[PDB]
Amino acid sequence: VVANYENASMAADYIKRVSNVLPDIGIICGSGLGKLIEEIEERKVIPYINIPNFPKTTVAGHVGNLVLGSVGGRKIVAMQGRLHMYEGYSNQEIALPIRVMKLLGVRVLLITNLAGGINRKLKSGDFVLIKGHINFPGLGLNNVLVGPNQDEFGPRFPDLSNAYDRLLQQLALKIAQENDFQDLVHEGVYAFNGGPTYESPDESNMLLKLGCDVVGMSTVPEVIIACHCGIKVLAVSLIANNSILDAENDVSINHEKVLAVAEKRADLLQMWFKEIITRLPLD
Amino acid sequence: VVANYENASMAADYIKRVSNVLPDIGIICGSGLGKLIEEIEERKVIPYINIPNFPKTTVAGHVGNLVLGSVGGRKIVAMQGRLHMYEGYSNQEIALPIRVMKLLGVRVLLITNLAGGINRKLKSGDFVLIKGHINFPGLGLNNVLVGPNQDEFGPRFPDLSNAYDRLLQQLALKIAQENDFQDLVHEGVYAFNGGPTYESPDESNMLLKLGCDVVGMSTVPEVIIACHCGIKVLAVSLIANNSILDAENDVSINHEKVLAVAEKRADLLQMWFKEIITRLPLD
Amino acid sequence: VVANYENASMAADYIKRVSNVLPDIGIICGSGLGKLIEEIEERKVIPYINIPNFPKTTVAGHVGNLVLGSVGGRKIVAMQGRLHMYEGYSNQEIALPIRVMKLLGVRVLLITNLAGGINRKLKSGDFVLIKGHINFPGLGLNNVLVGPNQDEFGPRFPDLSNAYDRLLQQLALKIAQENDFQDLVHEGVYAFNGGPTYESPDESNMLLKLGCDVVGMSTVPEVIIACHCGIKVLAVSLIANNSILDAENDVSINHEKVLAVAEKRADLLQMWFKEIITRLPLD
Ligand SMILES: Nc1ccn([C@@H]2O[C@H](CO)[C@@H](O)[C@H]2O)c(=O)n1
Ligand SMILES: Nc1ccn([C@@H]2O[C@H](CO)[C@@H](O)[C@H]2O)c(=O)n1
Ligand SMILES: Nc1ccn([C@@H]2O[C@H](CO)[C@@H](O)[C@H]2O)c(=O)n1
Repeated sequence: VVANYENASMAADYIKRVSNVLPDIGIICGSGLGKLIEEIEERKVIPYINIPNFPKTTVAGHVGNLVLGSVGGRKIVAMQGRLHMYEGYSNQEIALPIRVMKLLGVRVLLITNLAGGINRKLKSGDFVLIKGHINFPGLGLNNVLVGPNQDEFGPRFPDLSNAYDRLLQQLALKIAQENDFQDLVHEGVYAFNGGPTYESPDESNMLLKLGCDVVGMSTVPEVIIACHCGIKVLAVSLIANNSILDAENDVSINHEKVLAVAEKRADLLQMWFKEIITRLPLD
Repeated sequence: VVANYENASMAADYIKRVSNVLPDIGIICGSGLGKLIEEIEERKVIPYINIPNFPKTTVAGHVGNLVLGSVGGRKIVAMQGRLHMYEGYSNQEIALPIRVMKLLGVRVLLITNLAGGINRKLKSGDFVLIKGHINFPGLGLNNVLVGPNQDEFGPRFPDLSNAYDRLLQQLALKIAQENDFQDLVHEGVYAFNGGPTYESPDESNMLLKLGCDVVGMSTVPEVIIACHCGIKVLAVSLIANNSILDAENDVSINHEKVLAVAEKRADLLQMWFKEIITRLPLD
Repeated sequence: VVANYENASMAADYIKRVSNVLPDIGIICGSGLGKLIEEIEERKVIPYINIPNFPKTTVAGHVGNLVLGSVGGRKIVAMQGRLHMYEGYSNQEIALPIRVMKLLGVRVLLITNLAGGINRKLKSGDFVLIKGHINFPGLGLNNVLVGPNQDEFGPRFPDLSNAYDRLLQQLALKIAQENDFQDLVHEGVYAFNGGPTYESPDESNMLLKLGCDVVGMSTVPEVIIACHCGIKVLAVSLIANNSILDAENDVSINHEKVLAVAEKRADLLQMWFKEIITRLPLD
């Protein structure tokens, strides 16, 4: 199913008729970082499988819902259960939910992920406000926009110079200073590793020489689709580990360790993004 | 449709029977740089859609013709309307037109493109004679030759050490010196960004550290197919902007600016390539 | 055909019923390096085309057998005729033979390949014990594990920190010292170039700046599938040429030169791996 104007309108048509919510903000949350979706007030849970033209996720299994309601006085829509391209989802399957957000009226998309640290300043449990990226799939002919362009959403050749909104980064840092956890907050450049294998020790060393601060398996596809159709983005990485240190010490990585870091910071991040949503200037 | 010996012979069979032209030179021209195709003498325009086994381009739309005739006393064939891989065309769809050029008797292929400047010496409106490339899709398993090899056209493992003919670069520079615009002409290494998003500021910074002078979304696939079947290549980039400077100054890129640079240099480039065609030693 | 638990069990079911061999070691040999497969004692040759669910190789042609028998008192299984991803084989087609090895009881996989030298210390005819890799397809969303995970074989997110067994590298070096050819043996990092074009001169120069010692078109996919399902790996590159030197001197590469180097070292490598198999501690 192509992520075109007609198909995306058919999904939005069904969603408007079931929720009666016109969302202003969209959110996509990382592994173990979805507690905020459970506190959405006056919420309506819509399974992906019930929405026309939404991608099939029964092979991968696990949760897949669209949740609408209120947070901090603002109306929001949330993807519960993330679509990652290492699962095999196509360019069209990634793009359609974001373009449906657009047709519903979303103007700001907030994103969290788990990622590995490259910069020597990054420790486990730190946060990184993303100010740019290095898109290795995009350079290698696997950009999420490869294919015919859907002119109703954006141009054929998008410029990504301002994909990460400066004002949103400044607002997120300001709130961290008000609650005195700014010592955990950095900024940096995110490298998109297709996955699903973690970055190898020598791949980590190469990324250090290329000026990457952080590496992960998600986020960049959603950022490009949002920037294509004029949605502003804030993206925050939670550092699971420092891969450069782990290479020097021959320390392994695994998803259980990653989830444990997510649990250590889940409540702080939920408090953080709730204040961001409340203070957001909508554009 | 596979770009094999039989299918390519069937397209050449139809073209010979309609044009009565045996071309020696092939040309592929960049965006806004196609004026020379309009001055082809005793010309025959053959729409792609009429040629057996030629790829379907109705989804992307816009022009798609094969034009044959004379330039500077030489017989040439031109692709009017370029096939870019960010549109979604497959390896077989890119390869077939070049191999048809081979079966018609083409021995030299001339190429122009628009590209972003990385080297600090490059300014908007400059030209770069390409002497090598960095093929990020090729490294990432998206090489244009991925698939079964068509032995009638070339070997399984091609060497690209001499894909860009030294003598052609020297001839192109010589003509620029005769008309006193050699101050616009550089040489450098071309990085293949799959597209269709422009190179991000941090991607541009990485390319600077890797010794890339220029980055663009085309050309490398055609160069490899030509080198595979023994066709000599000259490739010239027109610099739309300096992406390293634009990152320092937070200046955006867009296709309208790119086309405006193409218009500023279109007539000079047409004059330049017409003299190249006229003086070419055919091999 | 998906490389899942059921399909792989059906291939192993057929193989057990035809060979009556329970192999402990698997081997995959590079171009021109397959002489050891001819000395397998009490051997049973099983064509790929006769094994249920094995990938179709009639388009590429050439040999495709599974060979079982004894070497050095140990029971082994060998792939005769390698599956390379530049031929167009899918992720599932690469993975199934290795997972069938797993279900037959393989605990150690030994691999040889031909590759180009980047490190200035490497000369034609040298050997490189691989201690890590840089997986350019994997970074670019063409990782061999892209797709749904097959939970019966391994986890969704594998760690590759110890994909190349330290003890096996130490054993291979020890045997080279016992026979006084340790002056030919190095260790280094392997870069995976998707192929099938050889690394370009400027691509070679980039790899030097990134800390790659060796570049080739194979091996990394098999290493990842083996590490996924808990099989230990030793991988050795035979250096066909030094691509950095060849760029400085404008010297070409071709498959005939590569095969000639393979013939120069074939008997030494066969003797080397036969002793490795004999001395292997099985785990
Ligand atoms: N180094 C890492 C570590 C974690 N992750 C993210 O967390 C999950 C896998 O641990 C996956 O959801 C993955 O996106 C990552 O991408 N890269
Ligand atoms: N930085 C740039 C700038 C331009 N281009 C080429 O020009 C058109 C898009 O502007 C496209 O046709 C594209 O090939 C490019 O590839 N890279
Ligand atoms: N520079 C090189 C040289 C050789 N090879 C390997 O050898 C065969 C092609 O020569 C192919 O089988 C290929 O794997 C390579 O991968 N890279």
